[PDB]
Amino acid sequence: GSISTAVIDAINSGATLKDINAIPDDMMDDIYSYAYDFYNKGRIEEAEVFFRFLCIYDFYNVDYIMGLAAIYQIKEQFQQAADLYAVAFALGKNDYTPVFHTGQCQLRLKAPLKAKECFELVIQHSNDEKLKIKAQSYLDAI
Amino acid sequence: TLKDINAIPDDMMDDIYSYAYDFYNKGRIEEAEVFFRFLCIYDFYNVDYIMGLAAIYQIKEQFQQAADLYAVAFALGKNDYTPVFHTGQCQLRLKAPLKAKECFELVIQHSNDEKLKIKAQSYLDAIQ
Ligand SMILES: C[C@H]1CC[C@H](NC(=O)Cn2ccnc2)CC1
Ligand SMILES: [Cl-]
Ligand SMILES: [Mg+2]
Repeated sequence: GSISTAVIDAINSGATLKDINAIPDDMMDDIYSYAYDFYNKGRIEEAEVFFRFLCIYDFYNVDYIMGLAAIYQIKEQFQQAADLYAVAFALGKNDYTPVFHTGQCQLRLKAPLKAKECFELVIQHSNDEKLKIKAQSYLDAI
Repeated sequence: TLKDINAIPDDMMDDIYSYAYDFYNKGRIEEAEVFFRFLCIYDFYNVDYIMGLAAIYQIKEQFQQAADLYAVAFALGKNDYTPVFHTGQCQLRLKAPLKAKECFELVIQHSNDEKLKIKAQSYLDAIQ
């Protein structure tokens, strides 16, 4: 998957497509919009291909990662989703939305203490009051 | 992966990991790099193998390459802010002090590792 690609790229230390600016920013924006067009019309398999394409090109992009993580979560590929959410959080450290979704994934993966830690972090650190309510509703259940 | 099919026994993998750090500790960086690349080929998902390779890139002053791997290492760990701390160090060297500050702040806010938190704070004190 997208993480494997990122690690293989890092091990080999060869020139990537991003290194040579093979795809312009505006074209990447277009592909991203097309990815969401597919997603919004329920063409999830095509959206997944498009988000995988984007993440091969530019793995270290929070919005690309978030798109793909959303797909894996819908498909109940919870571990894969949780992993990408954690990448997304790391690169965009100020948004607790990926931490909240990691919590949901962890609960489904039968790791309630890990999920609790996620929801607690949202409550402690997020300024998103609506997200905090959602996190608390999960904490109440666990 | 090669780990998925248990291509090399667990005890041998432990030995190779120890040998990788033996090279690293003795400043045999080129050999440590080969060994950590080997380990990361065998198991791309292993947080400690990724952390070892990232440490090599950081020592070799390939700071962005190190930062990238640290981000992967954090993501797969979900339990360890050590890679976020080292990302902070990389960012300072990459002349991105606000990004570094965000890294060290995250360590202070989230980590339960008291020794790591002291190290992160000492960097925050220095950032202008
Ligand atoms: C994206 C998520 C970010 C938050 C992560 N949880 C924790 O930081 C909990 N923890 C464990 C040890 N010290 C703190 C889980 C992933
Ligand atoms: Cl900066
Ligand atoms: Mg608050």
